[PDB]
Amino acid sequence: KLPPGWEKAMSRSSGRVYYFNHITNASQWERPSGEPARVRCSHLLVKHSQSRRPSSWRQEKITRTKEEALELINGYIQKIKSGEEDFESLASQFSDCSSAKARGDLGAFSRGQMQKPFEDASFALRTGEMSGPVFTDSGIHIILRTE
Ligand SMILES: CC(=O)c1cc[nH]n1
Ligand SMILES: CC(=O)c1cc[nH]n1
Ligand SMILES: CC(=O)c1cc[nH]n1
Ligand SMILES: CC(=O)c1cc[nH]n1
Repeated sequence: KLPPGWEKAMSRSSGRVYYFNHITNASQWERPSGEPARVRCSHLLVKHSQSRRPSSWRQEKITRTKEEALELINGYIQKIKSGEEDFESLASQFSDCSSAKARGDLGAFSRGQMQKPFEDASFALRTGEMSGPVFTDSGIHIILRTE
């Protein structure tokens, strides 16, 4: 029917169908468009107190809770989707991963190299698509597939 991971869902507030991807946590009103050995992705990471390494170039000690990190991620998604900001601009300014200095680019990778949730979300994205929140041992990510 739909591309991998995508399902129809019902909007509580509106009563209209929407589309949800349980691999990427993407959601959208529009029916999705239309696997490679490698993908290239950029990401924005928000760390929290339980991150594998709760420290970053932004903050020597990261003290926010997981719930606070998810709210930050949700806010960044809203700003990107509204057109207020672009993905890589927010990654350069606010990502807790050292890749922030390269607009969040992680380069190209195959299956079997990244943390599995990150990998699975990345390979279910099409070029130009963004994930919803992706949870790993590093923290909470949003992912942009660039190639
Ligand atoms: C160990 C734990 O609760 C957690 C939640 C996210 N990352 N780690
Ligand atoms: C799973 C996780 O990190 C989280 C934080 C808030 N809700 N869920
Ligand atoms: C460039 C950018 O912000 C974006 C978000 C989704 N796809 N691209
Ligand atoms: C393995 C690695 O560096 C990774 C996984 C998700 N993000 N970064």
